[PDB]
Amino acid sequence: MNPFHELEPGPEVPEVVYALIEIPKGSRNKYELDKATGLLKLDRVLYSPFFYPVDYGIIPQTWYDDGDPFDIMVIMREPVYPLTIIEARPIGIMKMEDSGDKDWKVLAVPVEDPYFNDWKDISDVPKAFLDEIAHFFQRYKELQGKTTKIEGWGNAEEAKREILRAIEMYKEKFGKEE
Amino acid sequence: MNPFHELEPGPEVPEVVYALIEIPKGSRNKYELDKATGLLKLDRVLYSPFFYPVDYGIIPQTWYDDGDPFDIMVIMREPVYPLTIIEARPIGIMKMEDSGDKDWKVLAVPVEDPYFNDWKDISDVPKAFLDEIAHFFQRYKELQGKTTKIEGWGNAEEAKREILRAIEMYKEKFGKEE
Amino acid sequence: MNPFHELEPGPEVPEVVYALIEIPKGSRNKYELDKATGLLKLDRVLYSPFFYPVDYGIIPQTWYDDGDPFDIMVIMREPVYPLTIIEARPIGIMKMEDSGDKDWKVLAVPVEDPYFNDWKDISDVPKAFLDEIAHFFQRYKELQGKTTKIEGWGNAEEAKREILRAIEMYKEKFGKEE
Amino acid sequence: MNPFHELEPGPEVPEVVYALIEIPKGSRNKYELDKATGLLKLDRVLYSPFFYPVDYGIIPQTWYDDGDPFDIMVIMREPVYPLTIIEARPIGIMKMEDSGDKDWKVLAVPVEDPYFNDWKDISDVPKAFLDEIAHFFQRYKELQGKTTKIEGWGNAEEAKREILRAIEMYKEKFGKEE
Amino acid sequence: MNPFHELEPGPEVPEVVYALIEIPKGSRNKYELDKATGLLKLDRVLYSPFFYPVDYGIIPQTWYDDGDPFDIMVIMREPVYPLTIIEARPIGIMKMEDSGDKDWKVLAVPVEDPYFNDWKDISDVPKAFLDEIAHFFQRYKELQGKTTKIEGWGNAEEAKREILRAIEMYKEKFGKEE
Amino acid sequence: MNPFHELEPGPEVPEVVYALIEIPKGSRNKYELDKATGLLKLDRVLYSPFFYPVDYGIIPQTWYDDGDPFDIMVIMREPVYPLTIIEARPIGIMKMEDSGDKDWKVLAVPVEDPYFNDWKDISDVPKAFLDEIAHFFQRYKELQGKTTKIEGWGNAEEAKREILRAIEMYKEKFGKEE
Ligand SMILES: [Cl-]
Ligand SMILES: [Cl-]
Ligand SMILES: [Cl-]
Ligand SMILES: [Cl-]
Ligand SMILES: [Cl-]
Ligand SMILES: [Cl-]
Ligand SMILES: [Mg+2]
Ligand SMILES: [Mg+2]
Ligand SMILES: [Mg+2]
Ligand SMILES: [Mg+2]
Ligand SMILES: [Mg+2]
Ligand SMILES: [Mg+2]
Ligand SMILES: [Mg+2]
Ligand SMILES: [Mg+2]
Ligand SMILES: [Mg+2]
Ligand SMILES: [Mg+2]
Ligand SMILES: [Mg+2]
Ligand SMILES: [Mg+2]
Ligand SMILES: [Mg+2]
Ligand SMILES: [Mg+2]
Ligand SMILES: [Mg+2]
Ligand SMILES: [Mg+2]
Ligand SMILES: [Mg+2]
Ligand SMILES: [Mg+2]
Ligand SMILES: [Mg+2]
Ligand SMILES: [Mg+2]
Ligand SMILES: [Mg+2]
Ligand SMILES: [Mg+2]
Ligand SMILES: [Mg+2]
Ligand SMILES: [Mg+2]
Repeated sequence: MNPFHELEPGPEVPEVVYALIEIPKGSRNKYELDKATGLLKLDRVLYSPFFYPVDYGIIPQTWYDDGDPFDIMVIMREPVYPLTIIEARPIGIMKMEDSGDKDWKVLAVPVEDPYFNDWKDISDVPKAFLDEIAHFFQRYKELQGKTTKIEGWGNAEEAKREILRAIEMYKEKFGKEE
Repeated sequence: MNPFHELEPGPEVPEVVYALIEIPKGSRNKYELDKATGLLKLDRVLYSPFFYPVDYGIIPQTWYDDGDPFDIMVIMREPVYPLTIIEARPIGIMKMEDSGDKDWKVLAVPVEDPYFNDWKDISDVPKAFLDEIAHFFQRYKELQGKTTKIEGWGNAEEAKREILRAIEMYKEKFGKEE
Repeated sequence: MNPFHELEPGPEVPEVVYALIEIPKGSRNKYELDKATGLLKLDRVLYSPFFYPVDYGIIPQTWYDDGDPFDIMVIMREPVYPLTIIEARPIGIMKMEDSGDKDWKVLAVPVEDPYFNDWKDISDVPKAFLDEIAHFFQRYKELQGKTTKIEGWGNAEEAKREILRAIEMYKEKFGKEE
Repeated sequence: MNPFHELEPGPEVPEVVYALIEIPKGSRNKYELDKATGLLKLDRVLYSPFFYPVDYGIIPQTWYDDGDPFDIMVIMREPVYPLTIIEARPIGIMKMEDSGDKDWKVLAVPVEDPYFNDWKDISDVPKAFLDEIAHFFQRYKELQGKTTKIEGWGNAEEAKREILRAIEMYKEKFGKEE
Repeated sequence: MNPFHELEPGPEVPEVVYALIEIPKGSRNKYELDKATGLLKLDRVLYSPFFYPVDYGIIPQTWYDDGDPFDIMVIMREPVYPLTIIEARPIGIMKMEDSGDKDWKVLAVPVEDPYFNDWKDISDVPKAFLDEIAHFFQRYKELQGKTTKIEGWGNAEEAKREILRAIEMYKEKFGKEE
Repeated sequence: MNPFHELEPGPEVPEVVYALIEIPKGSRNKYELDKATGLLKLDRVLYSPFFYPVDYGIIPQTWYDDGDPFDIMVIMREPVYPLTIIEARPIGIMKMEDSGDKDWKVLAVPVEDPYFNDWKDISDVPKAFLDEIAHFFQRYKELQGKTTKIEGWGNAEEAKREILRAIEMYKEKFGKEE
């Protein structure tokens, strides 16, 4: 079953969502789910020797301003394999514009890693880690000649509100589309 | 096609079965196949810095007392990726109770690694390796507060008999269920 | 969707094809797509301590003389995961006979790694790298007692012509078959 | 120069010490510095499929009740190679008895990873992480038949006091010894 | 023996030098040789999720404007371990200022990897690879608040001339110093 | 201290020797100890996509017909780092001629991995594993144009006798040499 159309957004939306991981932490290959088929696809190789600082993917049954599912970043100690489902607790949101599109990204922790039990909001994350994530998104497209802008971070409530918006964007798109 | 409902238990049951691997040797992440969809899911992160000592997964079209497919452990030199099918020869069985449920696990070797050609029964395995596997299952849930009990090991015949039982448990469950 | 029947051979055949990777560079496990189901399967473990020198897989909706999809070798800096789709530019072809069957293999580079932007034909590849690939295929089955013969390399035009042949072999097989 | 006799305990003892790492996080091999020569030696392979949860090593020019240098555990995101020096800030201490010997171990963070800038005492560490470390030391020798006892954790002051003791134990031993 | 004072700069200076690697390609940890002792030391963890794109280290018995040995970058397919000696052929030089100091870095290939046999000058390197290296050095200190400037690349002759300068800087420093 | 001149051949020669590992299992880089300095050096990159099937190194204070220390192969489950000392039990010997020189290699197991407790002679090793090792040494230099010949395997007694010969070759060489 298609993990973008056929998985729900989460088991307890918006406090607990499913993250479908595309890119394990540590990868330079920018994988994306193929919308037509369900398979993992190489979108491109990053043009700089940078690596994704988080397990990176989508919330199923969401849509967003960049014409793709809403993006989620899960902090995993051991990275997962692509196309793994993680039950994830949103704790904040990175406010990014990407090539002119709103392209904000939920920051979340795995519900079922007790290391993160006390991580509940954006203030629980080491400041240098938030900075490292923002800096990656600030610079990783510089050699492609594409502009990104990072505004800062929102808290868990702002993240949850954005998840609800993205869920409605999917309904609107694929009530008529798929 | 669903690798739990749509793969057969094996090509020459019970002497050769299919193992659908969920967890590569060396992982601390406890992946499981999602029964509803077919996708890999993070069930939890082990609560201790322990790693699966075997490639760990299921026999398709089986069921078992813990309310999930029957568990199989494949000794792979190079671990496989999750959701890989391995043709596996049962050589023994670990007798485990897990949280009060019978939860025995086949020990098997890959048919198509010649390293293991002479591994045919539980006496062919290094004793310290059997001990390491049992000890993992004895201790890996201690910080979750869940009880496990390891009784010892059975031989290849006992493993094969248990495979036949698990195959019938699936028929009984999913002749009415799925 | 089945990535062998349900993916097209490519977006701009034969100059740009899809490669569906089975084996990441660096693996000793010989994975293959299961034709019946779509899942990754362990075909065998190489009998020697050799590793695939390329990301290795198939072109979807192709067939070939060895009774399987046409083989493609993609030069990836960071290997991909099995069952990843790569948009690939053919640059040459390895002329191999395998156990008596024609079993030539496209050599390609990822379109979306700028490292390879100037790799367009077989003369762009380091000679020692072509030699390493040929030598692997020359020797990797010696302990299985199976014969392989490597004739040399063809250029990108010869590769493209062979892709068109393999695409027609699939139509012929699965217009009546699947 | 010998990194046990010829490195000082630290640049600002006891608030900043040198950790000479023997074992990278994730290893099952229990490496130790060879006291006679300075080289890394395999002391043993852990008897269970457990891995060191921390970068593990010694403080130079220390001695301790188990007849070896005082042990230190450094929390590194990317593990270091054996025999690497890390400038480390003690934040707490694990109170362990090992085979009847006092064998407490400093817990420290790297001074020069900004991720850890706000980690200054034992209360800054996720509780589940302290539990995972203690559990490892509680169980990792069970198959060797050797007893360990973990009493709990002390704070950074208690750790610093123990570092000063271990430094004096070295002076006493190797004022007459080496 | 100290691999900075006791190794020569090379076997056929300046056409073939020794590179003493500190940092394997793919590392985020910035290791440096400890000048006082000879041991590997963690200088810092990069503040961004970037990795060294090359095997990175020093030419022995050199000195440079940043108060440390002259830097060399070796293109290794399989990264080496820290403190490994590589016989390296200079092919070009990255013109970098680092925090106000001249801090140029030789780009070299291993003499004894035949993959690189035809890499002899800066024009032999893929343009995107030179860009990736420069971009790393342009951005990797942005979160430390330290300025770097990359001027571009020089050819193999310019690299060789700079090696000869750095060799004389060591003689001048350590004819009086060490 | 130099781990070739300053380590003894073993603690209980010839039944237990020291192996000083140069090459971890899985490496394509052929590292060797530098005789002049003690440091690890890249001797060459293998010309084929083959990997060392064993942890590979030397017995200290030995010499041999190829003008270097006597070679030893240690079967490690988790490979060690270069320049690690392993206490090793010889179980057999590979009879190799390399470029015209006798170049036999001890096969050994780690004393302190209980997995190998019952491995005491060449008959204890899986036949396919001996074949894989021999095949590697048969083929790995084919692209260098250098001849190797593998005669077969000797048992543990023959290995032990060869260790005693190699120890005397060192005395003869470095009673006058070093
Ligand atoms: Cl992205
Ligand atoms: Cl389990
Ligand atoms: Cl193949
Ligand atoms: Cl320990
Ligand atoms: Cl640098
Ligand atoms: Cl060799
Ligand atoms: Mg995108
Ligand atoms: Mg996205
Ligand atoms: Mg975007
Ligand atoms: Mg997006
Ligand atoms: Mg379960
Ligand atoms: Mg299970
Ligand atoms: Mg269970
Ligand atoms: Mg179970
Ligand atoms: Mg095949
Ligand atoms: Mg094929
Ligand atoms: Mg073939
Ligand atoms: Mg084929
Ligand atoms: Mg000890
Ligand atoms: Mg210790
Ligand atoms: Mg101890
Ligand atoms: Mg101790
Ligand atoms: Mg520096
Ligand atoms: Mg430097
Ligand atoms: Mg600098
Ligand atoms: Mg510098
Ligand atoms: Mg040699
Ligand atoms: Mg040797
Ligand atoms: Mg040799
Ligand atoms: Mg030799």
